[PDB]
Amino acid sequence: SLQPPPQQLIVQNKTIDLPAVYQLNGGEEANPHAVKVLKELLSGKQSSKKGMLISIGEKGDKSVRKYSRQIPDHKEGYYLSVNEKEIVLAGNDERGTYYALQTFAQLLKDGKLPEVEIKDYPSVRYRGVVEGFYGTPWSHQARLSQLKFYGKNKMNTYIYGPKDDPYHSAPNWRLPYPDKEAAQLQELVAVANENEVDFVWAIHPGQDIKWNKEDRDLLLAKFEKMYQLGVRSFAVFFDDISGEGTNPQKQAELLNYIDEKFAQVKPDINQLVMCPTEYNKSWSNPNGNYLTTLGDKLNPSIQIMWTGDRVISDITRDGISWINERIKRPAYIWWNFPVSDYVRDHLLLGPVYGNDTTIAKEMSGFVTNPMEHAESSKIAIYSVASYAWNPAKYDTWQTWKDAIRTILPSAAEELECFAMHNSDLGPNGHGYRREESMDIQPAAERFLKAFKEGKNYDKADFETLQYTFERMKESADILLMNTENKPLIVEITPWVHQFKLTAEMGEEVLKMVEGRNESYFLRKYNHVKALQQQMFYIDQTSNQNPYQPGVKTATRVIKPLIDRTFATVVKFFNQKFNAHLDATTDYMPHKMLPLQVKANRVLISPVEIELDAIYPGENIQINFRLSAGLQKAPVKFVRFQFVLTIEK
Ligand SMILES: CCNC1=N[C@@H]2[C@@H](O)[C@H](O)[C@@H](CO)O[C@@H]2S1
Ligand SMILES: [N+]
Repeated sequence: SLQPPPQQLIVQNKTIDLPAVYQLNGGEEANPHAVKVLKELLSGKQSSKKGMLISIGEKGDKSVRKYSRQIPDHKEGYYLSVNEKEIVLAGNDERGTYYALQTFAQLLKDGKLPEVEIKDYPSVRYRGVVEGFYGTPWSHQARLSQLKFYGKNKMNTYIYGPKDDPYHSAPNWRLPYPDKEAAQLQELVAVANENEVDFVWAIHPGQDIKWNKEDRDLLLAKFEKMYQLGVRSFAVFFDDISGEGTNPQKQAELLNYIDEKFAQVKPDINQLVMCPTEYNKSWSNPNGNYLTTLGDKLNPSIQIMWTGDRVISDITRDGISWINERIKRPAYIWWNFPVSDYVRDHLLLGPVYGNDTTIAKEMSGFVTNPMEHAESSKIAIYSVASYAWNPAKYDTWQTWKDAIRTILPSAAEELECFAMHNSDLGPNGHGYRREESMDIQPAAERFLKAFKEGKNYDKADFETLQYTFERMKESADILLMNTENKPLIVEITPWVHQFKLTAEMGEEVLKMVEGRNESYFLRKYNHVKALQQQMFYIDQTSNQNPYQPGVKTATRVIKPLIDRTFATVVKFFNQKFNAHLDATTDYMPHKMLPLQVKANRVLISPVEIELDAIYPGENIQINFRLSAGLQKAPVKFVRFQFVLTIEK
């Protein structure tokens, strides 16, 4: 499975061996980045004036003069040919030659190559990643990894703009990077250049920018410092701000100044990009002058970013026609998936889908805003690279599978199992959801429908669920121990623990449904209770961020089914045995609508609360915004949002 799939491919059902002895033609005149790749592939072999001809070069090179007609007349285009007599790797331009090589590397398997002819080129001009999320910025080693991933997948763009980098956003956007951070950035650029990726350095000055000379010069002085570190594409971001910095006329004037006094004055600047304050349709004023002012006043070479009809949305024909009419150019898409910075307790490891596959002509660029989990984001990133290169041939599920097998070949099926039950976002203020656990959803649905109704469930459905839980535990245990991609395993570990606990709880609950006798039922019930407590422990100790602390997994279908089945069987047991077992499904150590614990807060889900111990009280916040600082007073009982903060 070639990824991205090429525009045109003709395969002969013949394979040839990779020439053990070969004549290379054009090694001295082709893209050195492409030639490096080729010479690594041809490692172990040796060249001569004998052997298979291999021709590498860009249109215009002597090496590829016979193939000039077959080379696509497109930026980043290439012609690739393999037959018994010779190999051709001919780019329309230097980056095209590199992309030819990236396709060639995927064709090569077990020292053999298929007989193929390929004509290829991207449908979207700029394709890549914006590191543009709130939360812990990717680590240096993670970025190094990413840039290499992008080159392999023909993504040409890496926009650097972590909202939490103080030298990117306010107030320190004015300050040059300290020496250590500067030397790292410089290495990120060298690496990007070697992989044919434009490193795009963004700045985010809008929250405290003054529309005066001092700040304009400070901004240009910063761009200059970044240029000295080797940066050659630049962006100015005005997203998620208030106040003077939201002025569309001043924004355009600043971007035009940067364009005229800096971008068009240097010998070798490439992209100049801005993101607006009104960056999706819902946050745009139909009756306001913001987007029309930007569209009219911004110089036509400047790109304008857009997230769709909502902050989190997929791109539609009608959606993009709507933006393009106002900005008078094709939107450069900022796609908010798999970014999880507003559902920080979820991993979003599902396929990439939802974007119209017929609108390449209506976009200048397509970039994904990913999770703070860099390795985990590669599933979506690989799929986005495939989508933006050849949207006409984009295959959601095949590309997801390909990505997983690329990222974790040693445990691909186990990562598939984990990813397919870790795709949805749960309820959220952005209203964006993804499908999850689709395969078992019917069997789950019928089981619970019947079971809740004294109608007898299908045996095959009970077995499907059983099989699912078994497969979940195998996957969790194997992923935990996997050392092929240690950084990936580190990222997902807390969710993996939680996913295993979930599957164990599922199995125990199914044993309760079968329930041979009263004694056995009670043992399974007590085990479930202890498993609930364990999941609570994980949720309270892992991923304790300020915003959505903890660890949620398999939330759309599997956990609800388990929880509901549990409540149901406990109800039936209590009826049958005149008992009073507690049917509640989430462990809660405090007593009182469910209570919840978030960090050092104890809250009622929006009379009297009794904590498991005496704590120093911090304050209470009630909203029917009422508040009272508790001054460290010892508290166990509180009687009257409804949130209690304690020292913990
Ligand atoms: C032109 C779009 N700019 C945007 N800025 C914010 C980002 O930093 C967040 O990561 C994203 C998802 O929460 O939400 C918005 S979209
Ligand atoms: N060349």
